[PDB]
Amino acid sequence: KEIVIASNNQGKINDFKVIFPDYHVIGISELIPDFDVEETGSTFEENAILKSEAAAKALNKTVIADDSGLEVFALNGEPGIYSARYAGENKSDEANIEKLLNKLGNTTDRRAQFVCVISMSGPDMETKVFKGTVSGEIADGKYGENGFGYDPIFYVPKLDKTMAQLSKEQKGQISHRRNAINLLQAFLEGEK
Amino acid sequence: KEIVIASNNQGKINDFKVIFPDYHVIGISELIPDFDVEETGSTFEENAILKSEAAAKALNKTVIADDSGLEVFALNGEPGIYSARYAGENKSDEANIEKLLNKLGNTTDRRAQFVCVISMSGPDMETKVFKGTVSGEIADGKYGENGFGYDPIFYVPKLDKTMAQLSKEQKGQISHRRNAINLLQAFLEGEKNV
Repeated sequence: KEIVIASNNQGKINDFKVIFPDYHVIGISELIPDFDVEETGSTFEENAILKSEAAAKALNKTVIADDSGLEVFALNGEPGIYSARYAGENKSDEANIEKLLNKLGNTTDRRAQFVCVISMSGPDMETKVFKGTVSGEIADGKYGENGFGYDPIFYVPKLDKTMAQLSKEQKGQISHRRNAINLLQAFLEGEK
Repeated sequence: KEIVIASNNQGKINDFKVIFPDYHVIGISELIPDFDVEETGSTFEENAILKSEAAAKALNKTVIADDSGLEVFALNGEPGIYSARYAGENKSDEANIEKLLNKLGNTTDRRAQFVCVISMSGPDMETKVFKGTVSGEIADGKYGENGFGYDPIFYVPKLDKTMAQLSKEQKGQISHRRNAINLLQAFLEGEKNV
C-alpha cells in the first residue's frame, strides 16, 4: 500500500502518484526529515542505489530514488554525476551551460546523452535499476525557453529542436526520464 | 531456460540470440517450419499479437512474436507496417531498399525511425505487448553488410554508422528490438514477486 520517494521534489512525487495509484505515495521528508545521503558513487546508478537503499534499510519500506545528468562524449562524460553543480556549488544552470559551452567550444563532435537511472529498493526484494537515455548534440549556444538545466543547449536531431524548444508534454514523450519510468512501469505491471 | 519466438525471420532470431545470451532461443522454424500467419493487422501491435497468439494456441506454450518496421518522416511513415513487403510479396530486402531509396531521391530531411513491437502470449496470461524505437536517418546508399532488412541504409547519428555497420553485439545494445525487449525483461523481473 505504501511507497516512498527519496526526493524533495513535489513534481516527481506527484508524478509517482499516478504510476502508484494503487499505492500511498509518500515523500521521504515525511519519514526522515533530515534525510542526507553522501553520494559517494561514480555513476548515476551507484548514487541512485545509495539513496534508495539508505532509506529502505532504515525504514523497512519500499523506496524509489533517481539520479540524472548530461554526458558529453568529447568531454569524457562530463558533467556526468556533477551535472547540477558543474560550474560551482550555487548550482546555476546558466553558469553550468557557460562552463560546458566554453570547455567544448570549437569541437566538432558534439554528441551527448541525458541519462536517468531509477532505483527501487525494499525488504522483500533485491534492489532494481531502470535506466533511460535520450541522445542528442550540444548546440552552438542557448536555444529555447522551456525546461531547465541544459535543455537550452541539448539539440534533439529527431525533432530538430533543443529540449528547451519542446513543450513539457513533448519533453515527456522522449526524455531519458520517461524512458526510465517506462521500464519501471513494465516491472510494476509485471507483478500482476 | 527457453524462449520460443514466433518469427520466420532468421535475422530477427539472430538478434534475439544476442539479446538473450542466457536463454536457449528457439525460433518457430524449428517447431513449425511452415508457420504462416496472415498479417491482417493495421498496426505493428496487431500483427505481433496475431503471430504470438497463433503460435501459443497451437503449441500450448508461452511464446513471443515480433512485428517491426521503418517509418520515414518525409514519406509520412512509409513503409510502416508494409516494411517487410514494401517492394512486393516476394519480400526481397534488396528490392525494398531500392524502392525506399528511389522514393527519397533528392529529399534532404531523411529522418526515420525503427519500430519494434514484441507481444507475449501464453495459455495462462492475457497477451501483453511492448514497444521499442530507435531514431536515425536514411543514408544515401548501402553501408556495411551485417544485420538484415533496412539495416544497410539506416544511419545512426549517435554512432556515426549504419545499423549494418555495427557488430551483432553493438546492434544489440541500441536497436529498437533491444529497447522493446528491455521492457519485456523488466516485466518478467516484475513477475518474480517484485
